[PDB]
Amino acid sequence: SYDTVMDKYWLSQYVIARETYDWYTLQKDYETVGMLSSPSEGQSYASQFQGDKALDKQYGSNVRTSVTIVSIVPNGKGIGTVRFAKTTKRGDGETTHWIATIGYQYVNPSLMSESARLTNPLGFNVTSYRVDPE
Amino acid sequence: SYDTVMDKYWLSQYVIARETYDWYTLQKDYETVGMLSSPSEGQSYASQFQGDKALDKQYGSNVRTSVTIVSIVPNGKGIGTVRFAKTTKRGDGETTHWIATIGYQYVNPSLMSESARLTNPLGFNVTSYRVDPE
Repeated sequence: SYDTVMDKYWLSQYVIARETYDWYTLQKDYETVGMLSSPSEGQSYASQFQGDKALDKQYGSNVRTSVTIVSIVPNGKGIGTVRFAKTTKRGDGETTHWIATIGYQYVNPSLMSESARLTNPLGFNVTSYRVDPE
Repeated sequence: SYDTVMDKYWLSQYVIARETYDWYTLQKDYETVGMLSSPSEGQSYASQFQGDKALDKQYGSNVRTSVTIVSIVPNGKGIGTVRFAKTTKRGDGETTHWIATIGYQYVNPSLMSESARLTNPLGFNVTSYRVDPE
């Protein structure tokens, strides 16, 4: 269905933004994840760029981790599975495989601003995020 | 309508990708514009990163131009008007205002790959692009 393609699109945008580490894309991705998730998930995600051992502090412009969406399975019940590959470099770097289990819902778009709808037109909102090894 | 919000989203993604100059976002934006437009518009856009006087050659990591979508007016007849502000820095830099008139259509999504649909789920395709001063 039409809805299924649309879910895969948002699930993909979400994973790519959350799983990517790139100094020059950092604030935009951090902001994408922020607008795309509930407060509870937002803080949880934010925790890694918080404190002193923050990733940006550690890595800076030296490390880069690119994401490759391999497959996405929406389940039509608010849960989505996303298989993807992570590639980290400072050579070919190290490529690792993972599965993100995502809890998501669409929140009434008419309750946001028009400008906010320019980035999240359908009110896509992530309620829970889980990443596991293969 | 639902369709109107969806058009504004793609029009916004398009302008932001086409009007932005950022060395570390260059290839991704160049690729976004590419998948989002017809061959004729794609080449036309590509012409500025082509040749020897190419922007990336000139600017490199020194210049940066950020985009601010101010308003978008879809017309329900394949044309969209996008007012936006351009901000260029190397200070506060120089901010200039513009209007992009966009010709666009949605092309049958079922004729693309699943992976291609992860970035252009509805087959949004730009047929003509025009930018004018205020």
